[PDB]
Amino acid sequence: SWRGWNIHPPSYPNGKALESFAKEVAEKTEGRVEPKVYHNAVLGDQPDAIEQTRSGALDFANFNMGPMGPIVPAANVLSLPFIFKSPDDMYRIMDGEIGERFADALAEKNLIVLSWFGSGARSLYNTDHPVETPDDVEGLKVRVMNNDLYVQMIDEMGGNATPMAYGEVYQSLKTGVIDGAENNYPSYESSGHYEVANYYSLTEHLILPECLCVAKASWEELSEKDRQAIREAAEDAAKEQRALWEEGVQASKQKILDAGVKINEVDDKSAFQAKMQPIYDQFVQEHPELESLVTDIQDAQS
Ligand SMILES: O=C(O)[C@H]1O[C@@H](O)[C@H](O)[C@@H](O)[C@@H]1O
Repeated sequence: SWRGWNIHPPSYPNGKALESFAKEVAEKTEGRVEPKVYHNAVLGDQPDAIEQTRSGALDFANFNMGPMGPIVPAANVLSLPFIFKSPDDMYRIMDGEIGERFADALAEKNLIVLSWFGSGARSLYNTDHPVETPDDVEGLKVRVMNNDLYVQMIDEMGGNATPMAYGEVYQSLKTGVIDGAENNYPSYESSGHYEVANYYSLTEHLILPECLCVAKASWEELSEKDRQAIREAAEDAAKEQRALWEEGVQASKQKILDAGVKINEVDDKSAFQAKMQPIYDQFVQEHPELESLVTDIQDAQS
């Protein structure tokens, strides 16, 4: 018996892929390993679940790499704004040697990465006006996930930020406690945020991988043959997740458009990116040992 964690609903692309993984694992191990996925963060918010998985209280999970940054230093590289040019670049990079360096870093903190899920690009949405240039972010209080890099990101754009659990964002928008947040289409849609924050502006400022990972303790207990089988199941599940993801993005977009959401491309994404320089400079000064990881990712997209 394995318990697994997903923050999203069962029908979200990630949810479907995880159920496929769970089935394939049970089938390939002849019932020796029987994973059960707990969706909707039933077993805790993301930071607490990461903790429970490191200690082996939870057996597997789909984590966004953003919240992984405060736990695994190398993972913070993935939260540098605009580090990836597109999700396709991110997939190519994460499926190759650079992705292995991230897996190595997570393993040191007791998480065994089996495959990488996509989460598109995250963009700003708010209740007040289209964002066309960085100066339009002035005056907006924007929710971010709990990584200091995201507060720095919003601050450099011109606004102000506040870290908050995903589950709380909807009501916080409804009550006016925050003016906006940022995410991909499927989250913006499935969470209901689009019902309150009607302006979605395509900053596409973060392209965050997500892992499908196992507690090191749970991993080590297995036979060698079952590890090989579960690794295969995870790879198949990620392939499925990425296919479901593309469809899901288009379906979510059409739904929010039909609902009257105002979507705008920004004037010039490079103007937002240029403002991020101090973030990169400070990062590589703090972490000289991670500088070559930053430059290797940048260089791999020329
Ligand atoms: O903004 C957030 O908290 C959420 O964003 C979504 O894109 C991620 O898939 C989910 O893991 C995060 O919890």
